[PDB]
Amino acid sequence: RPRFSFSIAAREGKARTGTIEMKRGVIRTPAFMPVGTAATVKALKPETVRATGADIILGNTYHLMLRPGAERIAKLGGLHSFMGWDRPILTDSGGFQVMSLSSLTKQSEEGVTFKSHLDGSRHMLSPERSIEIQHLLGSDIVMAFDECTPYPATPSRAASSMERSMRWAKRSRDAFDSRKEQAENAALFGIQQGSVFENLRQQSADALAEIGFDGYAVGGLAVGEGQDEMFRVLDFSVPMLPDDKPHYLMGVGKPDDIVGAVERGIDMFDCVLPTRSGRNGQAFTWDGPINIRNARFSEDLKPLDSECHCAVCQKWSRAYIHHLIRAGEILGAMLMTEHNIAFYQQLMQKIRDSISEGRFSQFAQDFRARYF
Amino acid sequence: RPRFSFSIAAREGKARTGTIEMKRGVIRTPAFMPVGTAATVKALKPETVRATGADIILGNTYHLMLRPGAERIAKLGGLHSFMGWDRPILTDSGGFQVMSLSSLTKQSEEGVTFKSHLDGSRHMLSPERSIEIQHLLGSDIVMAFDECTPYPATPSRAASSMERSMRWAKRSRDAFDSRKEQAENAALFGIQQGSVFENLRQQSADALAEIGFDGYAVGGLAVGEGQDEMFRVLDFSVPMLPDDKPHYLMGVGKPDDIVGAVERGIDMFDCVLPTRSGRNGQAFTWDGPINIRNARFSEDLKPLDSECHCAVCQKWSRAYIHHLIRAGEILGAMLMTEHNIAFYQQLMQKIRDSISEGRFSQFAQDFRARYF
Ligand SMILES: NCc1c[nH]c2nc(N)[nH]c(=O)c12
Ligand SMILES: NCc1c[nH]c2nc(N)[nH]c(=O)c12
Ligand SMILES: [Zn+2]
Ligand SMILES: [Zn+2]
Repeated sequence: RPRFSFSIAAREGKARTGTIEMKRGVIRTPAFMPVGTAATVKALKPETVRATGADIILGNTYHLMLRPGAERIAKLGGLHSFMGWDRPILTDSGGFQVMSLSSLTKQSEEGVTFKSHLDGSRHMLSPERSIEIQHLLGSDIVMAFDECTPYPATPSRAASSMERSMRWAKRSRDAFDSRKEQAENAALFGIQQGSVFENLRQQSADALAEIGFDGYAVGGLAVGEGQDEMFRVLDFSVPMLPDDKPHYLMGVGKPDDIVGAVERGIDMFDCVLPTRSGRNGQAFTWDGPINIRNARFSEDLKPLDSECHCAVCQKWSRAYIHHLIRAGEILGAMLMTEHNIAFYQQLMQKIRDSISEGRFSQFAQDFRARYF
Repeated sequence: RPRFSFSIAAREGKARTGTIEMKRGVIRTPAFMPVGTAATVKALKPETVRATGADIILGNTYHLMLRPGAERIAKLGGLHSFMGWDRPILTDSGGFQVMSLSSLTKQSEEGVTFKSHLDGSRHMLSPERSIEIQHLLGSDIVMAFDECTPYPATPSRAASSMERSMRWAKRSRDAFDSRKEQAENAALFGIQQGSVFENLRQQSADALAEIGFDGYAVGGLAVGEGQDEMFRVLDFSVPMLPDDKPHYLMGVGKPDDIVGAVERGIDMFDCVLPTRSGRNGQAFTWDGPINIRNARFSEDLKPLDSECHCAVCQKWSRAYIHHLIRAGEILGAMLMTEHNIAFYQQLMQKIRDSISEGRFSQFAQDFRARYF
């Protein structure tokens, strides 16, 4: 396979379906990427993640650089070897997590300095260090280092942040290109910023296209603006990005959000919703999510979802999983997580098929009618 | 297969190897039974438990009667269906846990009354209720309800407890036999008591044989007397039990303890050591246990154990598992537990093979030399 090749096989309105070919494997789009926070997709062996249908997973740079550490992972052979996942891995730049998980952060045009939330160590993340860490991890899809804009944001602040992000996009591109091994085996995605302002989104899109990237992400959304507003911004923002490259909506994972985003041209997604929901006890079903801890499921012999083809729904009852979660058993988390990730992958598969068959619109309608 | 059939294929000194045939499957002896506390073997799917080589698992009656509840499990189809394990399951009588986990216990000749450690509910366990609960769970090997003797124990108290236990053994036998379905499909094991006193162990053994059981367990050991003393008691106690029936040493699981117990005629074992050790971070190896959290393993690329054939040692490094455990990741527990249970099963397999080949003595010697 090539270093990177995105091909669109079918379209319906703004929706697209196709594949991204990379050295470590093929990625079917629209794609949902399970999140592997600390070199592990919570409660699942990599083979199980693959069994659900995942083609690629996401790795958090912020978390990994803190522990076990980027250099350490490199010395151990890279992230793939370390965690046992041999297919593509997309790594975020770490910027977002730094501004929401660490403390005593010091921002400047050079980058950001912060103290770990684990202990009291300091770090100086920048476009160059972020790209370097992603190289050390052996990431397949590298994200440019940006400065995220909090919501709500004033035009002035959003412009300043977006402008700095574009300068950082150029620095990220050059850093990536200067490292022969990385430039020849990995791909680089740029991130569009600009908050909810159309003119800023346009300037960002133009700056990113001018530099040139393998893929373009829509950053700065799903940060508190609500679906209505998010959809409104996607309406004019996605068309601004190069049509022949993947469109990645970062941090978006609610089923309905995904369907709406695909309807607006998005090709890639990632979110902890699936996995985290395996904590409180939320299980996704085509009839909407259910909280398995609820007493009504204590003697329910049916599977989590009546149609789901995952191993969990083939072998265990809601009653059993209900018991497991209420008892705080690890198997409870393992089963809930496997089911939720499988559910998301089945959602993506139904989306890909409907688009390829020119019936995505009807699928979106039918999906919403039953899910709500 | 028959309801119950124990056959000894080979012997070496007091050691024996063979099989127990039951409706749900064949059990190779000496056997180690993973413990499924709350209807789950901590952090493992039943298929994974089977993959390690386990032929049978143990279920805790005390825990199950508290939650989800015996009657509820019965209504849901039995424990096997509930948790997804279709092979034999041995259930303890619950007596031991009641005297070590619950509170405000009230003991009498009728049974014991206690309050759950989960909430403040009350329960009245007795020989009849214990047998009934084990029936409701659908247990294959039912344990008689006894009164365990704390260590150390005076001759007088040990005799009184042993005497009450034998009266309870008779009540357990009659309860079991009165329930046609259970008597025709399950097996009943009696439990020898008597603390560390030879004369009491003899009286207990005689009383149990007089009543007649499918198997005989040596209870009251591994409660603080130390291996030396435990071995001394086993020396004279095991020979007192019927030679043609299985000998079960309850609550014994340290590798060396198992080897020594088999050398003294024990055929079955169970202990949480394997699973619990997957918490603190203790991994078993032929060179002795190691604490994976130790800094020396941070960049160790070797598997947990150099010879182990388990899936964990085939795919992940000590370095990775070290990271997982120190990060509190669920996958850490899953991998450590799978490895430890696999290790125990490999230990049992090496024991069975060496006995069948008349070289168990040499194996015990070689095992100890390297393990210590
Ligand atoms: N939903 C926004 C978001 C999630 N993760 C992100 N990571 C980066 N670098 N930038 C972003 O805007 C985001
Ligand atoms: N190691 C002693 C022991 C563990 N579990 C037990 N359960 C019962 N009923 N009796 C016992 O003596 C024991
Ligand atoms: Zn499912
Ligand atoms: Zn192993």
